[PDB]
Amino acid sequence: SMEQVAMELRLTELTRLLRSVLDQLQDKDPARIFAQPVSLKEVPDYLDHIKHPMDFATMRKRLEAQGYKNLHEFEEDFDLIIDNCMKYNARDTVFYRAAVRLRDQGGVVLRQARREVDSIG
Repeated sequence: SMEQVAMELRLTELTRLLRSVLDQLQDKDPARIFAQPVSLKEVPDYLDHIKHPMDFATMRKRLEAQGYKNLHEFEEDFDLIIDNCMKYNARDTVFYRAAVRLRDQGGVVLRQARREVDSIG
């Protein structure tokens, strides 16, 4: 149908905007602490601690499958990255500190993306 096409073009355009958002958020992690999943070879007990792991590579796979239907879903996954880290790692660690800086800096980027999504429909 013409409606299913128009909806697909809306999803494609959301995917384009989310791809730019993801690139901007990932620049706020220059150390690449959040780039890939926590290794279960190197942290074999991780899943006993963290029930829903997340990382930027896993978000990028979901994105390119047009697996995010709205910004809320995408923010959910970003928030898991931060929140998982802040639970697993102690406050006095490079990991925790990197998450706090990512959260703080990403907030700005996400604030305007929410406006661009509401604005462009």
